Amino acid sequence: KCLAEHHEKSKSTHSQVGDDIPKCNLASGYYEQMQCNTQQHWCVDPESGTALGERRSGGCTEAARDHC
Repeated sequence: KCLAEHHEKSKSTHSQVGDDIPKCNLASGYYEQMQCNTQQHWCVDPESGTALGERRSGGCTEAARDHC
């Protein structure tokens, strides 16, 4: 779903931005894996969809990888 819409929009026309969308790791294809944003950046679990780490640090991948 998230990939189908995100991809369909990214391909269709010149608009392929990813910020206010349901971040879903291609690993499983669910939006309950990771949740990165332009201003925020947090992670979740497929079990239910709850947070695992904190939400406050420089950059996204930086804190996401360093400690979610």
